[PDB]
Amino acid sequence: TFVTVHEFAKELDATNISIDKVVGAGEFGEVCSGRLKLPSKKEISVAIKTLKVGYTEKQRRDFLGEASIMGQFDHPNIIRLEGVVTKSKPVMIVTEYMENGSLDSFLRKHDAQFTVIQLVGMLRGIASGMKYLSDMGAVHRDLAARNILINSNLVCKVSDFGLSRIPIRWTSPEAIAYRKFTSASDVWSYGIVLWEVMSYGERPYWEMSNQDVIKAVDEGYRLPPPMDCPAALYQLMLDCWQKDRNNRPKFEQIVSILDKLIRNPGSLKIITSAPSNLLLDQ
Repeated sequence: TFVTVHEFAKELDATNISIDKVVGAGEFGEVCSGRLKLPSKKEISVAIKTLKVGYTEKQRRDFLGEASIMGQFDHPNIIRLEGVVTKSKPVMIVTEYMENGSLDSFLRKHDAQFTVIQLVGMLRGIASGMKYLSDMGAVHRDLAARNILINSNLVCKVSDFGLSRIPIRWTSPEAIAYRKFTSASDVWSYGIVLWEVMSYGERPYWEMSNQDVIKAVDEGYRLPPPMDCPAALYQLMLDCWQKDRNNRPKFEQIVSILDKLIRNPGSLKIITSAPSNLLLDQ
């Protein structure tokens, strides 16, 4: 059921917003954190983005457009849009606070420090959010660990709908070849996110030339199993990376696979064996 839009975004009163901390700069302006007083008088933490002074109309449209998309989704594993401020300036987008930031950066700080079941929980949350996205007929097109946010309790949530309706390393071969972007191309990207998570945030295909990423994956080469990677999870990656988009799992099937692994954690003890290089198929 995925479709200016105050159709999908609450106009917040700026008196209910307080800025506590500037994080840094963003594409469109400053990125900040703070508190929002809800109509019930409950106070919550929030992430706040502003549009730079002297913005062009293109900048305003693209800035608020990403909110119009996010606002269509109400799901525990998709970042919550609290609202926008458009009737006063700077224009603001207010979203759910996520203390631990981008998943890729967070995992790189904690290499090998979480349990396999903790990682599988993060991955299940991501799949659950993506399942709802696909139910609504949206294609994310930029699913990567850098666009997943993680909160104080390690709950992961899909963010960054700027490209949603080319990050070459996360993009399915058919999407690179002729821009065929579908939910199955998002499943490919999820497969890369799985590798990213199990790798504690290593970069997919490291710094291979982009032309070599395209060609190697076309020839059937794939990212190798991460160190200590459960066999079940490497198989899941390979299934996400099937050449034929029609043979990839659906997000609903991915959630069910991961729920089974959560239910039977001994499953995860079967590990793949043993040089940043690609493996042919396999």
